[PDB]
Amino acid sequence: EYPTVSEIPVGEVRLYQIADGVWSHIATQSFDGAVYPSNGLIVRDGDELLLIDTAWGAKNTAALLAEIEKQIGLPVTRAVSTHFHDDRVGGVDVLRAAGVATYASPSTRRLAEVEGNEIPTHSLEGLSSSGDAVRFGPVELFYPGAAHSTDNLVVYVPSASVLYGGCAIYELSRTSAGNVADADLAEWPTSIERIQQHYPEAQFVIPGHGLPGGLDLLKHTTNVVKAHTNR
Ligand SMILES: C[C@H](CS)C(=O)Nc1cccc(-c2nn[nH]n2)c1
Ligand SMILES: [Zn+2]
Ligand SMILES: [Zn+2]
Repeated sequence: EYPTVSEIPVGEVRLYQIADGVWSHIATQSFDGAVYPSNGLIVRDGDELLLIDTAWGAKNTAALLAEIEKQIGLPVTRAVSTHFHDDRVGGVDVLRAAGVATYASPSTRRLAEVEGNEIPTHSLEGLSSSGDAVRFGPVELFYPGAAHSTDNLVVYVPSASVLYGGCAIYELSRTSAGNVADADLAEWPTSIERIQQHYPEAQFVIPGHGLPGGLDLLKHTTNVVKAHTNR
């Protein structure tokens, strides 16, 4: 079964096989007095692994690398962070120290700088305007426009029809807004339709926090954002 928050002590990471050569990584971390689960992606890139997002902190991210080595045994050589928050860049310094080349859009890297979070080393060019998409090894990176954050990217794995929505996408059982401190509640439903229009063939949809689902997560997320807009 997909691991839930009460099953993962903070400091431990679980790996979950989604398809051949595609895994999600699941960690847990405290935020303002409660502990939450968090998802990331791992994609086989030939003889190497491409990591999508840290495990939300340095200690969790070290546990992630240890779990990858134990269970998969290929090197993580590249990583992309999908937004500037700590569940996506927190641990980038651990990755860099372990030899991982770290990437994020230029908007993400500057927003990370400002918030005092860790900063990916390399900039992803070609994602500066909503609707833009670029190839990055075995994945496509898509900028859907502002949503959970103004700099949020989603990640598509064509080999497997896996759509990684990151924190722009809510899981089914979440019916209220999470951290919207940095969100653009007006644009958000528009960006979701863009995702829907760019990846209608998506088979698995992974939110930034919680249980994977289908393209139904897109509709559901839009409802939650709008419910919260006239609450
Ligand atoms: C740092 C990380 C960036 S998305 C984060 O805020 N995760 C996160 C995840 C799930 C819920 C909440 C939340 N906030 N208020 N009620 N629930 C926050
Ligand atoms: Zn976030
Ligand atoms: Zn998040």
